[PDB]
Amino acid sequence: MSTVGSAHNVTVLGSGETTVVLGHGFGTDQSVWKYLVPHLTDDYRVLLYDNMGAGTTDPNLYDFERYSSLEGHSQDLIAILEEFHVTKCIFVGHSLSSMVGAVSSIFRPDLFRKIVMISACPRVANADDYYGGFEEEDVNQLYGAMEENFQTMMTGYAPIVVGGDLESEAMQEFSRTLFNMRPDIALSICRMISGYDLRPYLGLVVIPCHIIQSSKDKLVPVAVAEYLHRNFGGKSVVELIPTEGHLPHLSAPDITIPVLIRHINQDIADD
Ligand SMILES: [Cl-]
Ligand SMILES: [Mg+2]
Repeated sequence: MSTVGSAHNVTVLGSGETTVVLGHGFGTDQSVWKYLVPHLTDDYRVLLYDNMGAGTTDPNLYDFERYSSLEGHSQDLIAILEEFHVTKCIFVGHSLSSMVGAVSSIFRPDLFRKIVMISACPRVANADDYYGGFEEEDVNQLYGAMEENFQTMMTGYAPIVVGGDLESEAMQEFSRTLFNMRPDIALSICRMISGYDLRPYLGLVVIPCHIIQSSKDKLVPVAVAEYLHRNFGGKSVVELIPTEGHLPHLSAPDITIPVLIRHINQDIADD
């Protein structure tokens, strides 16, 4: 029945007095969490949702101006949480959604208890005393090339995301979900992503943040995780996954899922 629920393909699993909210990153959808879910449903109510613009969502619902800013997705998340009666959730966000949840937690502290983030990135391009892994003008040229030849850029983007070797599970699956997006919509999201800068707002994120990422993510260098750990306003903790790629929860579940389970269940002590 819910308009908001069907628009983001919301799925509710398990049961419990605490709700775990699962968000996904660019190029994929809530199916990226298939390895984590069966380990949560016994102890938690689990809510999954798709970002607006994902290949699984209605392209007519993608407001290009409203989603030109990160705050537009934040409004969506808050609406989803309200619609399904979610308070003080454990938000587990992958990449983009993690920053969406971070911003949302500032607007609505009541909806969030803490955040577990995977491959989080407050800013893509490098700046002074901030290392994002990419020079700003290089990012701009890569975006421009993505406009001219979308197919070939997206074709090369998939191995970069999945990382390391090789033709694998995550490779074919991420490539599948990546090409289910409408080209102009995917271009819009990348423009927004490469455009935002959460660095001045990091001190305002005051709820506990669990910072998780792979030791070899081409999109997110280790320095980014260490930057978040230092600039977050409240409690924070960092754990690196000894693997390659941007989607460790899909590419290497055997070593990633146990880490996610721990940080979901464990609370950072005071000080
Ligand atoms: Cl992303
Ligand atoms: Mg739907």
